[PDB]
Amino acid sequence: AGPWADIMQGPSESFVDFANRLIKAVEGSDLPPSARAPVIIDCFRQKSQPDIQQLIRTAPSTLTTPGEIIKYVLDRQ
Amino acid sequence: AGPWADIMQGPSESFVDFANRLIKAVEGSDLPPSARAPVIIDCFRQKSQPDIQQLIRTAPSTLTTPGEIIKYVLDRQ
Repeated sequence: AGPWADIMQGPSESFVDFANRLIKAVEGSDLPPSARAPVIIDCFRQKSQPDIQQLIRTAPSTLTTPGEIIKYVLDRQ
Repeated sequence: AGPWADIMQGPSESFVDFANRLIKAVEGSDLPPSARAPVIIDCFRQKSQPDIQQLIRTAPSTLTTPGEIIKYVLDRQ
């Protein structure tokens, strides 16, 4: 699988293409299953494009899963 | 704390300076405590300079902790 910790959203990539890429790489990694979701969330925050990073930090505290953040972002495009 | 998933060894940084930087950022993150060590190991493998990446993958299967990998690398300089 790809090096998950190297995955960033590039300037010709959408957020969802980066999320899909990232998640596939995390799932193929040696991380424990319980580590996957928190890693994915941190990488969403840190490795998306700046405008998306800024949108993610507006999300309510009740949205905690990767899927909730994906929907939050996509539904605001 | 710093964005752990953005931390890479730069060309004027030693491995240990990167490990220390990385580990401080991981410890200050919201990751669950059990996720820290596997994240650190993956980032050692993925985010160090190529020569160090190549040295790390020679390590025996018995070396599993961050500290064991740090000693492995430093003791071979």
